[PDB]
Parts: sequence; structure tokens; C-alpha cells
Amino acid sequence: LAMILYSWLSSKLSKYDIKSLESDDIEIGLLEEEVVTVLTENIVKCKNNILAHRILCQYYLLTKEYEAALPYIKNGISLIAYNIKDLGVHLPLTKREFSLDLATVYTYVDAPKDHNAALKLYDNILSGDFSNIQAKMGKGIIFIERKNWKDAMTLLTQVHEQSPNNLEVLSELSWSKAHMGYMDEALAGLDTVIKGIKGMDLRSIDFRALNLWRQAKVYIMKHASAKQENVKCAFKLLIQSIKILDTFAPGFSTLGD
Repeated sequence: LAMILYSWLSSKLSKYDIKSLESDDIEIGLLEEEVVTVLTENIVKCKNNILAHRILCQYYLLTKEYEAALPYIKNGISLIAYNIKDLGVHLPLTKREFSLDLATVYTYVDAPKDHNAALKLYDNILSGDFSNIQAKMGKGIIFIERKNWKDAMTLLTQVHEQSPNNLEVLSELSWSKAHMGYMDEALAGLDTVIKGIKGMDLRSIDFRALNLWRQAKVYIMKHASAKQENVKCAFKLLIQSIKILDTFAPGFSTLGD
């Protein structure tokens, strides 16, 4: 457990200052790819430990490896319910976090399947916090999925007001705004949302393409309401999308539309 917690404290995701904490010029350091391996090796030795599970789940979720998180969370909750029965220990905040994590996994894992449960869960924990962003963004995405924009917008605005740092929310909001009928703001929001990414990561490119495609869709929604021009702009954005991703069907579909 020591090794696990220290490993996390040393981790890049972690908000702690490892240099200050202990206070060709290659720093005698712990490799990030070693953090995870430490976690994995040592949690197997710490199995039946609550904290280790929590922390591992957090790490895996922070890296968008949701599929890996689900079992560690599921098991994690089991510990809490088992640990309370004999020891009589209570850790409410932890349980609430775990459940939250489960909700997110249910939100992303397979697209629409476990959303309905995620919602019940989000509400279940939201009842306490009310202000919570991570949950409202969840509900947001769920509602964006369910073509239920009137709520998606209102939630997404409130979570966006907390963090213009995050582009996912800004894009999802812009989308929720476009579908609502404030198309210009959406179109503009996406434009920031495209440049702001500035990544070539495998997970970044398709997202650039995604927003590129979204902008186009909205650009057609602009054509919904005599001008012949903007559709042509949509065509350009799509062409870009197809050009960048090369495996991006919706680009070809829309460009086909």
C-alpha cells in the first residue's frame, strides 16, 4: 500500500508536488509508465483493500481507460459493504465517489446501454451535492444522447460556467445550443473548440474531426433558415474531416447528404 500511495503521489495526474513534498542532468525519477505497473502489481497484493481500489479506479478513469475501471469499482463497492458488516467502518464520501466512478463508466463504456442506470446513480449522489459538476456533465451527455436538449443545455451551461478549461463540455454545450436554435453561438463555440484542442493524439484527431463535422452539421442547420453559400462551407468542413480522419464515416455520410 505504501508503494501504491507513494506511486500515486509521484504520478503525473496527481496534484501533489513530489519534488516539494520530499524537500545530462536527467532527474533521478520514477517513470510514469512505472506508476501504473506499480499500481497493478501491488493492488493484486493489496486485494481486499479499499483505498488501493479507489485510487486504482481513479487512475484508470483519469486516463480514459473506463473498461478497466468497471471491475475494480464493482469490487470496490463490494469491499465497502463487506467491510462495514464485520468491522463497522463507514466511509460515506468514498462510497459516493466509487458510485460516481461507476456512473461515469456506465456513461462512456458502451454508448447507450447503461445510461439509464448512470442517470439514476447521478441523481442518487447529486441529491447530496446538488452543485456537482462531474455529475451534471454526465446527465448532460446522457440528455444530449436522448435528443432531450432543453435540459442538456441548461446543465451544460452551468457546468461550463465552472470550467472553460474543458473542451468536451464546450463542444457538447455548443451542440446542445445548436440543436436548440442558437446556431451562431454554437458555430462560434465549436470554432474555439477546434483550435483549442491542438493535439495529434489518436484520441485527439477523431475528436477534432468530430467537432469539424459538428460545425458542418450546424452550418447546415444554418441553411435550414434562402442563402446558398453556407452549405458550401459545410461541404468544406466535411472535406477537411474526411481529409484528417480518413476513417470518419459521418464525414462521408453528411458530405453524401
